[PDB]
Amino acid sequence: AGDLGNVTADKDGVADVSIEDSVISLSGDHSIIGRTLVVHEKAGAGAGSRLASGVIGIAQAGAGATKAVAVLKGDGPVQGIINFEQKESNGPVKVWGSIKGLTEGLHGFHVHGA
Repeated sequence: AGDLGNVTADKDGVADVSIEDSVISLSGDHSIIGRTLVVHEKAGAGAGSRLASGVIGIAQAGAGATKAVAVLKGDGPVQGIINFEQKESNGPVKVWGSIKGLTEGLHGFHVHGA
């Protein structure tokens, strides 16, 4: 699991994220909690990108529900906060937040090692 497509940074270097994914889970036996979220700092499909990254940490939530947060840190100004929420065990996961400092355009976005 873990592919989250690409995010799009604007001319200000801000990528607002709003995704739902049902391949990843915050629960069950293959949870992404504790995995590292990564964003390519190079725009587009080219090899040799540096990465901004952060570990997906548990946040207090409810009952069968789970919330998690990754604080992304990269080079120079790249930084962001990405939230994950899952209402029921092995249900769809909502992924949302924002990343700043990015070059304008498409950036690969995915959970590593999941």
